[PDB]
Amino acid sequence: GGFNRFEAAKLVMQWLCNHEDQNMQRMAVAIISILAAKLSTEQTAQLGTELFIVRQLLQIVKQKTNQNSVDTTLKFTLSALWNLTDESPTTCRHFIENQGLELFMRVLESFPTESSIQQKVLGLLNNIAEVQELHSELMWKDFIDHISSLLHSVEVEVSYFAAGIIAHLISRGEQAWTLSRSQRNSLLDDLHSAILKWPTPECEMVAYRSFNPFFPLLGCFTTPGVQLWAVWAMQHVCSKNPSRYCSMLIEEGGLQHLYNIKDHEHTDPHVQQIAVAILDSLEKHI
Amino acid sequence: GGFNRFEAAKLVMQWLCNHEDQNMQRMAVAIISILAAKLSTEQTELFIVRQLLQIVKQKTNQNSVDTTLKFTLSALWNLTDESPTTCRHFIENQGLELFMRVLESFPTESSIQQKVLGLLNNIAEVQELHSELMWKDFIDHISSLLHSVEVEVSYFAAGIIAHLISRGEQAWTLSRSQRNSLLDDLHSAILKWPTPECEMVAYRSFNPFFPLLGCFTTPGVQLWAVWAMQHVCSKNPSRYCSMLIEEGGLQHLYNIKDHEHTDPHVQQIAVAILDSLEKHI
Repeated sequence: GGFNRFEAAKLVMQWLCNHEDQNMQRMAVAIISILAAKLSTEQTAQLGTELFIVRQLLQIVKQKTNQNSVDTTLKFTLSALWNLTDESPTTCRHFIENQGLELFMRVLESFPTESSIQQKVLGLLNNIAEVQELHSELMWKDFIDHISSLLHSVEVEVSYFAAGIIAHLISRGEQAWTLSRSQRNSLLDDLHSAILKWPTPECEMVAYRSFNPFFPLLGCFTTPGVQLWAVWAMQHVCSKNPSRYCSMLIEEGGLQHLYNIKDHEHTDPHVQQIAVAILDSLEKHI
Repeated sequence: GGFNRFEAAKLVMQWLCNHEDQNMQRMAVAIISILAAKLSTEQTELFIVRQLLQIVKQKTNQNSVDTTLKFTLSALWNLTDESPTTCRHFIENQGLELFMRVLESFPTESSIQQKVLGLLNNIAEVQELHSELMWKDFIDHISSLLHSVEVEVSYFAAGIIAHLISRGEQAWTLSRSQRNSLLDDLHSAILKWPTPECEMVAYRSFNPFFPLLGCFTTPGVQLWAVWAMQHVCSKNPSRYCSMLIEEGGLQHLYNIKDHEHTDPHVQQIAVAILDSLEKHI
């Protein structure tokens, strides 16, 4: 026997990241980014665990945050972290276990004017928010206050992700809300208010591999804010790229969840309007 | 969720190809040339091709023959290998005009000319882009490069001419008199070539050569194809002899050897390859 199939890649990766020549660090981040973007969600989870890529990227985020840099390396480091945590609870837990949450609050606090950095940070945290085992770790009052403030950002590609975090946290019910119930109730109201003011974004703000994490949100009839965010999200990606997303919605079972909303008697009007809109475009997908 | 993976990949490539740090740009373009050569073909990137063409343009505007330009031309050369779609994308983005401008700017840089002609040899292989190569200035420039005393330059100019001539006389829409001169010059020029010191090229497949092998009425075309087979078979026998055989090269070469009125120089080289393929026991 000898050491495992991944140790060579692991020690080259580390040599690149810690090199005096900053071009080697740019190399590693470019490599990680392109593999995060071409490989499948299970290869990236495998490789992410074996090379400890979450820990490696988080230490570049820290260095960049200490230097108050905001360069292209930091942007691709964060978008890699975002893409690796996509549909990957094991990667989301590596982030939490490496002080990712404290570090990302540092990032949001140090760069409050850099909306594309905030987008990448809140998109990652939106993925943590989808993992129920990780819900305890996000109930940190400083974090809820900060993202409750980002919820009212005028940039939709920032507030969209703040709203996603809030929507998932509220959707687990008071049983799991460890702060005051009044803040959760008022967050729920702000969630619903904020979403109704959103312009149609010009670009796609986000890409999804699966609609699964949205389906528990669609059944939350006693928290319309949570439902509204889910159906607004679906409406946004489906309307912007129906080839990829409409077929994905149907195949994963979206139709029962949408008809359940339409048919449900007492339904928030805004939730109902967007649901039937999604249903009717899905219907022309004959 | 995450960011659009296709757009992330392009943004990374844009960041490294166009980077202000020139050591980083040179590295990126070096890595892209290696990966294009080692990955499998097609499954297309046309975005990289536009980025690389931009760098060629800049290096021509600044009139600098440097390693970055050579790596960049190597990258395009390797991206067009057996990739008709990438070739077409090259044509559609003014590539023929930009390369003419490189040939005219660096008429003494053989390193540059080889990489340029290597890529154009790849377009010449694509029957559907043939009419894109019937350009008088272009055929005029490479027809004189056919006679360069550097075989790593003339070898690829010969290949362009061989493929274009192979398509027959109706397909040739420039002056028929030139085509006729080119026919004789192709055969005459090849007989003068010394043995190259190094491998000039790598091939994933012999398939583009097989049509040339049956051009008995245009023996310069056949002579280019067999001289090329002989060259890579002799330098890299472990790769090319086995590839020739497995793709049916003994049949194509015996058809030449057993053809009655074969140009003697074509016959000479076909039997050498045939013998060398067979000592490859």
